[PDB]
Amino acid sequence: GSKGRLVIYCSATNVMCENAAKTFEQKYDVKTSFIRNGSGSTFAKIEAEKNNPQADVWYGGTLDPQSQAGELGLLEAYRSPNIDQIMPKFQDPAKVKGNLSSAVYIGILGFAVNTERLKKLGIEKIPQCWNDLTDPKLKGEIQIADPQSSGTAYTAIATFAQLWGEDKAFDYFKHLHPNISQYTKSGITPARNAARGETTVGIGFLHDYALEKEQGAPLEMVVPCEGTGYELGGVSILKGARNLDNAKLFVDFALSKEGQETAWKKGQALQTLTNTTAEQSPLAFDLTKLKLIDYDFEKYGASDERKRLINKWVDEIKLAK
Ligand SMILES: O=P(O)(O)OC[C@H]1O[C@@H](O)[C@H](O)[C@@H](O)[C@@H]1O
Ligand SMILES: [Cl-]
Ligand SMILES: [Cl-]
Repeated sequence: GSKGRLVIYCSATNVMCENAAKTFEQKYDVKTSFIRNGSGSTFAKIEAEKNNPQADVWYGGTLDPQSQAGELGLLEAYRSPNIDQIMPKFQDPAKVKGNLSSAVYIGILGFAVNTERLKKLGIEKIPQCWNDLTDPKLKGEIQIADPQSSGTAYTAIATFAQLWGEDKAFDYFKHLHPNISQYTKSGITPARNAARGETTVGIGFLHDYALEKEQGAPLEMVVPCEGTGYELGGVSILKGARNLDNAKLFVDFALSKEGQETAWKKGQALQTLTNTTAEQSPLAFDLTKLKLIDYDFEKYGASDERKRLINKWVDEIKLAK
C-alpha cells in the first residue's frame, strides 16, 4: 500500500523530526526520510544543490534562512488550506509573499541559568537582562551558537540589531565575546551544556531550556528585561522537489492541528504552536504575556541582512579579534 516517497531536510531537533516523519508516514503511507542539520547549514546545502535538488521539503529551524531561500528562488510556492487556521499575523511572514515558506511554531529567544552552577561559582544574583550577560564575573561561563550554521544565533543577532540598532548590537557582541566559552554548531547545544552543568548560561530558544528543566535540570529561564525576539519555525517546499504532491501533503500536515500537537505530545518539542485550533503544551510560552519586539522577518530574512550581518559577525566578533 506504499504511496510514493518524501525526503525532508529537517532543522528541528532529531526527536521532533523523527516523530513528524514517522507520524506522517504512518498516516499517509508515504516512505518518508529526513536528514537533520542546522538552519544556516541547511540553507547552504540547498543553495549548493539548486541545479539538482536532493530533498522535497525543509521542515523546522528558523524562518530567516527559509525566507532568504525564497528570495533566491530556491523554493516552490504553496499555500496550504491549513493556512486559514494559522495565527493571522504569521500566515505569510517571509520576505517573498505567496507562502514559499509557512510558520509552524514560535520559539522565544532568551537565556537560562544553571542555578547550581551559578551558586557553585559564587554569584549571588541571576542575570535578568541581556545587559547582565556582559558582566566580567561570567568570563568563560556562557555559550551561544555560531550563526554560520545556526538559525538561533542569527535570530539573536537580528534581535539585538532590532533592539539597539546595528552598531550597538555589535558593541554588545564584542562585550559578550570574552564571556563565551564555546560557539556551538547547533542552536540547542548551549541548553544541553547548561543542563549538564558544563556552562552557566545558555542563550537560545527557551522551549529547549523548558524541556531540560522538565527533565530535572536546575535551570532558571529568563525572558530578558529589555525585550526579546523569537523564531518562527518554517516549512518550505524546494524548487524542483521530485515528490511535489507529497511535499504539499507534508506542508498541510505540518500546519495541521494533529501535526503541530504531535510535536509536544510525542516529539519532545515544546514550541508554541501557530495553528489556532491546536492544543498548546502546558509548558509552551504565551506570547501575549511577553515583552516581544515585532520581529521583522521580511527585513531580516533577506540576503542583505543575513549575509551582511553574519559576515560582519565572523569578521569582528571572532576573527579580529
Ligand atoms: O539553531 P539551529 O541549529 O539552526 O536550530 C534551530 C532549532 O533549534 C532547536 O533546538 C529548536 O527546538 C528549534 O525550535 C529551532 O528551530
Ligand atoms: Cl537533536
Ligand atoms: Cl509526490
